[PDB]
Amino acid sequence: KFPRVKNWELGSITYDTLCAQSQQDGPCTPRRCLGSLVLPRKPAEQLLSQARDFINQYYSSIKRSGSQAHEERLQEVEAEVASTGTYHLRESELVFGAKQAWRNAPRCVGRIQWGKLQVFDARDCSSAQEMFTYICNHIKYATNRGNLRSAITVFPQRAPGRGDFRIWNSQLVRYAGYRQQDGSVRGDPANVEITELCIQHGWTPGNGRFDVLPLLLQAPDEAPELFVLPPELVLEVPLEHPTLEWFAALGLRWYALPAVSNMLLEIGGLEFSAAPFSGWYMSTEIGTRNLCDPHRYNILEDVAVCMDLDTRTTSSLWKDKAAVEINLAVLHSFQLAKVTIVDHHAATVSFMKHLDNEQKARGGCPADWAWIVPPISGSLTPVFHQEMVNYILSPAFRYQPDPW
Amino acid sequence: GPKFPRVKNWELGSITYDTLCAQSQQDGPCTPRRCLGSLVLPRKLQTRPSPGPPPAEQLLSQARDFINQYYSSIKRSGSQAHEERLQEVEAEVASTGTYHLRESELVFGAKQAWRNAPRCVGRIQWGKLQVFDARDCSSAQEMFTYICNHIKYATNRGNLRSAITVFPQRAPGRGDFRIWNSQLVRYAGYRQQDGSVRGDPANVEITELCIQHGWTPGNGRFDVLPLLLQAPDEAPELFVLPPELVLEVPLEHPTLEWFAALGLRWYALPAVSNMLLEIGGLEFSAAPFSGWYMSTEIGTRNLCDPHRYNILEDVAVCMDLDTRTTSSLWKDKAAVEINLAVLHSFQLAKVTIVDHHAATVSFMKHLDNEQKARGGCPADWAWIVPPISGSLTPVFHQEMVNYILSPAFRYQPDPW
Ligand code: HEM
Ligand code: HEM
Ligand SMILES: N#Cc1ccc(CCNCc2ccc3ccc(N)nc3c2)cc1Cl
Ligand SMILES: N#Cc1ccc(CCNCc2ccc3ccc(N)nc3c2)cc1Cl
Ligand SMILES: C[C@H](O)[C@H](O)[C@H]1CNc2nc(N)[nH]c(=O)c2N1
Ligand SMILES: C[C@H](O)[C@H](O)[C@H]1CNc2nc(N)[nH]c(=O)c2N1
Ligand SMILES: [Cl-]
Ligand SMILES: [Cl-]
Ligand SMILES: [Zn+2]
Repeated sequence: KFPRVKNWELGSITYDTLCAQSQQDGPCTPRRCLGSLVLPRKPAEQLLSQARDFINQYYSSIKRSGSQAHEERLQEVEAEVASTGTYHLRESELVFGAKQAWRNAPRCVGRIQWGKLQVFDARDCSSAQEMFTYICNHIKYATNRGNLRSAITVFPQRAPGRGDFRIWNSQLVRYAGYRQQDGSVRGDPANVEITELCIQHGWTPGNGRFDVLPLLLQAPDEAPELFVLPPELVLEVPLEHPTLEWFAALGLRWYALPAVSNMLLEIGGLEFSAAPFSGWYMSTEIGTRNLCDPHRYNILEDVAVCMDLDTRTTSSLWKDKAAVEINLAVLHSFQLAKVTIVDHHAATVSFMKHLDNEQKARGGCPADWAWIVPPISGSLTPVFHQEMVNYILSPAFRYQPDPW
Repeated sequence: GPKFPRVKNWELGSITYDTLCAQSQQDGPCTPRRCLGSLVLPRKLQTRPSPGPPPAEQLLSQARDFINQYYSSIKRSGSQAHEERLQEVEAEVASTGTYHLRESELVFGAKQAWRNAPRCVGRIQWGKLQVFDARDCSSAQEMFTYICNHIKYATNRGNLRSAITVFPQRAPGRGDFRIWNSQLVRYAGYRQQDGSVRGDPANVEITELCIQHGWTPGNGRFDVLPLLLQAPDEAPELFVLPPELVLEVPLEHPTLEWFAALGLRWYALPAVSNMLLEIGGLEFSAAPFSGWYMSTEIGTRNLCDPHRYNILEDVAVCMDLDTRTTSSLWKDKAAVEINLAVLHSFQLAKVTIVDHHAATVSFMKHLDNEQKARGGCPADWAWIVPPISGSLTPVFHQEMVNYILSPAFRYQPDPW
């Protein structure tokens, strides 16, 4: 039947009725739960049914279901699909869809913000060069000298029997990973593949630890093109610690803008293979994951040794102590630099509020507990103690294969 | 490729397939439309105490399955002894509605239930379990003796030893053996005149029950509760554990000298007493078991949960942190020092304990052992990942597949 949803800190119970509006399958079955899997395993009226549902959402949202503006808009959509196998969205529909896709994203702890999203229509875009211009404009608007603003730029939708618009980079700002000869990696190991791809497309690589990568941009059925981001567009914060002077030394830095560019935005059955979006960072993404993950910069032992800790044994919690100072250095540095950032306590607190707003507005909120709970200090945050139901609502941000 | 769940580790980049989930005979809470893996007690993780016997062929099929598991585990699968055992069980169930386990079947079952528990990070140890057969027990008084014996053996003056005591199974038209308490050692929770709680809020209800059944209550933060033990069709009787049987560890910190003055302590033995042990369709409603603690259970959940002892702010204030802003990370700092104290104090007291790093590292090893042995390992990620320092442990980066195998430790309704 319905999921009874309990908060174990408060004893409060909700019932999620919004999940009944889900008509796309997640990975689980009654025989086995696969909720911890990062990625999924892998006519014209499926399209039509998806489109009417989106249009119905849209008019429900703006005061006017059943109105004949609703009825003829519906009628435009089948005429177009019946004739061409596809259709097109109006700008206001795209703006609404983009916001619903973020609202529906189970893994985002930042959805309290979901109605505040600058949407750039970049669907009149016929070249990699024009993509670059749009992206440069996205970054200038979003970065806003450190007062970050959420934004999405939407490039032309996929079309049958034509290649996709793609941004090859997973983010607009990424540090190069240089595979070294002897096993190791200089820079960000998460970016070895895209660094190599950049070099094979004629980029002159640096040899630093934090070299900003160029963008590879691809118009349909053309080779990707390389574009170096102008340094003045890419805001970076040098990392220092509020009390440990030696930390600043470490030569650590991170960029301001989390701008994800490899997800597919799906609205009413239409698919936008290139729709980069950005918000601002939660400090644990940088301080815990990007800098402390063993397969990332992996700096835990470095900091721990500078902190003069007992590396020899795990029960001294040297890892735990080191990680706390690194997260504090990230909070400190961003706040010093006047670059928007939110700590995981503030962030999960606002997500609890979002859940409550959502329960009231929709009768639920799809949420992926393993992603909502931060990577340090889990049970110290209120979301740890909150049961959640995970499901797929459309419009949706989806994963899609790397274009190479 | 393979039509089994593909399982990836994102630290190492390595891939496995779970074929063990194919032997799952029981549905979990999830459907293709909605994942409920974050619910603690979804009703598909709960049972119901039916006073009448199981429909004999539902019982028979579970029984046959377990007997096959047993003969497979001693590599006599298909043998004449195997086929004779099945026939014997079919006979027993036919004339009495139930059947009985041989001793070594009971031992195999108890270890398998542990081995199959998706929420236990301690499972590297699953082959080392002392099984106390107490299916002869016939009074609440005798349950007490069996429990004291268990506690003495398991505690072992701080050098802790995993053990389980198994009291008689559910029987057709006869009341259950039940332990009312949730653990053998629990601190009291006294609801206050002003609405707060002195002691452990987790235990308000069992405390009130002990009082109702005649216990004279104390009023400390760490009063050990009496046991409420229930023999078939008898009211629960009250038993007080002799204080010297209950090993406790006072908490101090290795460098923050004031920490000892908080007067915090915890008991050495985690002994869970309210779970149902299910083996081949047989139901052991009283089967308490114990291992030893992972330090985050004490340092993080029991002492720092807002609805538990909730000492975070207290410790943070002693540490002189900025508690009126989140971005100071005062909660994080306090939490580390409280875990350090738990680890340090147990270590000083020579009482077995394992930190969350060491625990999760051993669980990765357990996963690889089980990959080879059985083609998978049912694992509940949300419970396996520790409540602090999540991505700092190897298990965070390990995808897991969750499902119900039997023999199993299951939840059951409170006896009242
Ligand atoms: C405004 C501040 C925001 C914050 C603090 C925030 C926070 C987060 C965090 C911490 C994650 C987990 C990501 C990871 O661990 O890899 C996440 C995921 C996600 N976020 Fe947000 N976010 C923000 C804005 C946005 C915006 C503007 C969008 C889209 C318009 C968005 C869409 C998503 C999606 C689709 C995911 C899933 C990530 C994935 O599957 O890779 N977020 N968010
Ligand atoms: C040997 C040392 C052991 C360690 C370090 C250990 C560790 C843990 C931890 C940390 C949990 C999570 C509990 C929670 O967060 O509430 C757990 C759960 C569990 N353990 Fe183990 N454990 C050990 C031994 C055992 C033994 C001996 C048994 C039974 C024979 C067992 C059966 C279970 C079961 C069934 C759960 C699920 C908890 C639940 O569903 O409520 N464990 N263990
Ligand atoms: N394959 C794969 C894969 C798939 C997903 C991921 C997670 C990447 N998510 C990054 C992300 C996405 C959206 C965000 C929105 C806001 C924000 N502050 N950070 C985000 C960070 C990582 C990998 Cl390696
Ligand atoms: N309702 C409910 C509910 C359901 C489950 C739980 C979890 C209790 N888990 C306790 C436990 C069980 C076995 C253990 C084995 C070893 C160990 N160190 N700790 C354990 C701790 C708590 C509640 Cl309140
Ligand atoms: C295996 C596991 O599901 C995987 O590492 C997930 C867990 N939770 C996460 N949570 C966030 N926010 N980001 C992540 O990348 C992950 N990774
Ligand atoms: C709501 C959520 O399921 C609940 O807080 C869970 C999360 N993970 C857990 N993990 C462990 N080991 N123990 C727990 O009690 C819980 N509680
Ligand atoms: Cl926020
Ligand atoms: Cl262990
Ligand atoms: Zn699931």
